[PDB]
Amino acid sequence: MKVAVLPGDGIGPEVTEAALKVLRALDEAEGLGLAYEVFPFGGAAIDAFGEPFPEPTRKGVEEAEAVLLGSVGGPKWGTGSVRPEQGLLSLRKSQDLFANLRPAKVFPGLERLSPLKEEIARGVDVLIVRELTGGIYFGEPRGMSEAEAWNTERYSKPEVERVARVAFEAARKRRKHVVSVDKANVLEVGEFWRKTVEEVGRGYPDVALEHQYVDAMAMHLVRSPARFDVVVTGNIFGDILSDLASVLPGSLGLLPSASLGRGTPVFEPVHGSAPDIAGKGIANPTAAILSAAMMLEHAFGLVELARKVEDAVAKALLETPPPDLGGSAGTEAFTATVLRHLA
Amino acid sequence: MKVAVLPGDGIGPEVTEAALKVLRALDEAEGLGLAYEVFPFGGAAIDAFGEPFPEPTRKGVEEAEAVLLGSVGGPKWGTGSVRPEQGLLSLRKSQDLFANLRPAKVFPGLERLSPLKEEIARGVDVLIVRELTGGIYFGEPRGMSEAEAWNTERYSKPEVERVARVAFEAARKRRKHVVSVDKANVLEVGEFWRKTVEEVGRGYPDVALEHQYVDAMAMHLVRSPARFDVVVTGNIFGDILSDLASVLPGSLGLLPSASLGRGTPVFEPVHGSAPDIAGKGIANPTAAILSAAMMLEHAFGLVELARKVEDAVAKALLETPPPDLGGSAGTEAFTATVLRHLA
Repeated sequence: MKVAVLPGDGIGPEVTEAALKVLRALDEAEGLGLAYEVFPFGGAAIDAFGEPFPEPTRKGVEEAEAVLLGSVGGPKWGTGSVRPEQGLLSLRKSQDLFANLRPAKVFPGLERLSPLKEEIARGVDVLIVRELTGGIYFGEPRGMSEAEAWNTERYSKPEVERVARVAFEAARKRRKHVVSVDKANVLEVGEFWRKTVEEVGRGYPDVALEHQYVDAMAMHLVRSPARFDVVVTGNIFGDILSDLASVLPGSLGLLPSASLGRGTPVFEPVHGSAPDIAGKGIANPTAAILSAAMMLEHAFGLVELARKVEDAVAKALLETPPPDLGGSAGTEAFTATVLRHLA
Repeated sequence: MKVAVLPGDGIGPEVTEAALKVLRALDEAEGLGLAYEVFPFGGAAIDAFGEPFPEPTRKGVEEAEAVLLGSVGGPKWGTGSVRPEQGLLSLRKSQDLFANLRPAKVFPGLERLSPLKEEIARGVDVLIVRELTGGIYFGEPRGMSEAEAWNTERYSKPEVERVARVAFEAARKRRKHVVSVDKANVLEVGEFWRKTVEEVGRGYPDVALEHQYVDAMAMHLVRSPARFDVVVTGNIFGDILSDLASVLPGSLGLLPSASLGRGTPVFEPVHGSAPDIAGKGIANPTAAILSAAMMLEHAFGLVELARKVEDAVAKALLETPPPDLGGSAGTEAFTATVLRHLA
């Protein structure tokens, strides 16, 4: 289990270490053969090397089986050419990560934080898989003039095929149900997407496949989000649907995410670097611990342990809620109870 | 007040008449000079004339100042070339209706029907204005092959200008706040849309204008929908955002809609024809009465009376809820109390 750790800026070092404390505990208990090394990334890298993704780090992520990312960014680098964020872009490109996984889960007992009535928020555990490299965001031709502007939603068979496969594989480890979202009833691209996913699906007889229009899906995620498992769609649709789903739990700080592709996969919390809270303790490590769980599941296929970590933090959230959840548990405090439920 | 009434199929004649009872009551009380004529439309027209939008009806809507539409469709015409729905298409095209208005309002006391927690559902009263004729749905070039498929999101200055103006005019009659939604941070079309609406806005100093990304807007409509008034966006974004907003009240049957443009405006309930309920009474006329209110407001500028009708049905909903709201008030019963609060 060769893991490249990139703590990053602000609260990154603190939350990342909390994840490591959980990973080390599991390693003792199960002998996972964990081997990790921490590398400079983000603003810290700019300040120490001049660039956000220095040579030693690039080589380090390339030699690893997975990447545990902290957080990047800060007002100190809101000026200049070299921005901490280009580091994310370079990391993603260097490994050809083409799929973005964003889970939205309403942990039992925490239905009160959801914008939805508790009856409907209960049981939500959906995973949005978004195509990251193609679509209208990168399509040609594109342009603008005084009189008009245009952008192209384009997709080739291979692009749809690969993202679809990660959705199916992801589904096998969950509740084996996938819903591909398109706009097949009006757009050629939609029809193309649908028929391609229907074809790819033939090789996964153990997983159920359903199709939905993006407009209907927007309604479903608000009326009955609990009925879904894995959702796969294009770049722009995945962007919109990911954000919509992200508000379901009622606290962005609890969200982890992952980017899968041809190279080393990346796991990272969704929240920002929160530099004014750095070093005080208090930072909520939930998202980073949940990213570690995502790593165990997607990078190593250790689904059972990932679920073990998940239940652990679920209990911890009710038991010693972090400040951001109206509680007073500090970073170490919260992690301690997670560890206690991991025994 | 020359109104063309097109009752349509199923429950259309019943709900439409209920709206007429409200309009006639106001006419007596305020002397609006109401003059309406009913024409054949939809399946009834196919059965009586062979087409859903017969000559006498086309001439009738052309001579009128507004159209009150009932409902169209039914299993009897799910076969054949001539479908009741092409009638909607022809109507819309004949009058060059380029903007679709879809309100989502959570009537006080009915927060319990919303999928959202009552604290957040309370006070929702948003109007989505969607561009209907352009965008990716009709953009060129478009196509599909064995290897790829493409569709173009294209917009010319005039298209953005007209839809934007209806949003501003609509806003003046409400809370004078407009939020234009785009994808300006990634797409040329988004940037073009934004700069065009910012320019058009200069001629409406009395209305506040704000801009939002579609992905952020999806979150806002679920986390804090009560903070919006008028929302204007492109075809596809408006489609998605209209449906998302439509689930906010928790009952599609209460929703009215309107299509504005160069010709005679169309007002119609969002719900279907519900043919198995036809003639029994029981049909909820709320959406049709609210369409009549939309007519008063948008076609005749009688904002004060529209609000008067709105408050009337709001009270009626709490007082004698229709069956679809767990009550037992039939069509005539519900209308009677609406009329009583209109005095």
